[PDB]
Amino acid sequence: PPSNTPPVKPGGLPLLGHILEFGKNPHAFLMALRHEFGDVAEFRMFHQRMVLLTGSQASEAFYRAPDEVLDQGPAYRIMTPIFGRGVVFDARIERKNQQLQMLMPALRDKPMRTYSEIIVAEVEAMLRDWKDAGTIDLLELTKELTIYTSSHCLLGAEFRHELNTEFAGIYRDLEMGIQPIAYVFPNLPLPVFKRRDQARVRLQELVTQIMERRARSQERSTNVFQMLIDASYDDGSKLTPHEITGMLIATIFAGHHTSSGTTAWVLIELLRRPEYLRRVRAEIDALFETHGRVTFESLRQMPQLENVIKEVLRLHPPLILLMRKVMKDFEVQGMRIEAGKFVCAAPSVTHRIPELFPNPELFDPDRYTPERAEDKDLYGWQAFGGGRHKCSGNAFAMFQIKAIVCVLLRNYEFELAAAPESYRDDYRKMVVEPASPCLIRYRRRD
Ligand code: HEM
Repeated sequence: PPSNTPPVKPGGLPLLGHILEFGKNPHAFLMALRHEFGDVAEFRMFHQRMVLLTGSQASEAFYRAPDEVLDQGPAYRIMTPIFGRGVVFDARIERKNQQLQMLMPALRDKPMRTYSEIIVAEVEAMLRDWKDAGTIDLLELTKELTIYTSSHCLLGAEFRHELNTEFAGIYRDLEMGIQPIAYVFPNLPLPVFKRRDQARVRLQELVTQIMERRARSQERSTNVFQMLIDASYDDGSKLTPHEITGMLIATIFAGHHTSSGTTAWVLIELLRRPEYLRRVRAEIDALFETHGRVTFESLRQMPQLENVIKEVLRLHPPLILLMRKVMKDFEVQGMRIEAGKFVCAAPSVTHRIPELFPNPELFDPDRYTPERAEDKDLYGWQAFGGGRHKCSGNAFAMFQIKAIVCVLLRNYEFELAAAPESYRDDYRKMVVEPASPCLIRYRRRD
């Protein structure tokens, strides 16, 4: 007599499964799915069967699964042309995991103090252009700021200066090549696709030249690029330009809209909540009488602003569907999920479970005080996912976001240009961010 399996939601369309109801609003869909069917709930995108894993226990089984059980490969087939064949998430488990392990130390610890200064510098620089007052699209601001700081830190000064223009064009041409038909199709050829391919080729060209020029010279800059040059596999072999190029692109895509979206939300949430705006300004102003400048050591200790970021990430996790292929029958909360099926964690859903986050719809940074529960379940809060494939860039992200917010708020008053309740997540975007017309006003402080 066969074994307990997850409940399946009624079918919808025979060609399409539930994808149309899903695509309408993905957060609503997944919220409804869990509400009706619980922690482990099956639906079907097209032919494929997805099982939504929400709550502490189901989340745990997801993040703690071996790579042999849950494969993250097929999430990113859309990206494989951008990243490169046989490059991270297109490589074989062992080679993949070494490449990821090369990134980890490039994004924490030793280079973090340099990264801080670069980020602060870049924001200071952009602010000098600014009029005494005006009206900006906040999401355009944070997207610029994040790509300038990202690229300076991950790629190096060359890409901010000499290769500024060219890289800009390359990035959008790579960006544009993220079409959903690419994921759906094994397919690759189209007009926008050769533009995507030409851009990858040009970037690898530019990476190769810079390896050689840095080597011809003796400059030893601090960026992920440099550290990937200086890295090696366990057998002593080196990364190729193909591999360095893919790994750097993956890192920039990983961090760009995620950061920029989160930064935008931190400002919006503060701007519609004066009590927290006051707490954060107080902290920032205190920093400046304590350090006199934004410093790596000062960024490490900003509890009020950390806690705001954490709560913004609870209520606005920029990645809302983390997908895996099941490669081996595995069992979650006494139900069996067969190989061939897919399985996905849903931050935006699990973050809104009352038993984990009392009064889930309320914005409350004080959830994360030592008195109150933050990590106490390490698979509740999961904006950076979890387990072996937790965000590498989470420390980088936190410093970047803190740095940007300090400098902006220290120098500039802001206010929303539209009704507070009108700023909403656009759940239709591949990386969830605030809805695109997102106007804000500014005025030099004092
Ligand atoms: C600021 C908000 C950020 C959020 C919410 C975020 C969230 C995530 C999540 C949820 C994953 C795991 C996806 C999965 O398990 O399927 C992930 C992976 C990753 N993130 Fe981020 N990220 C952010 C910023 C960044 C930044 C700034 C970088 C790099 C500069 C970065 C680099 C990465 C990398 C390399 C991975 C892959 C980890 C692996 O699979 O081993 N992230 N991120």
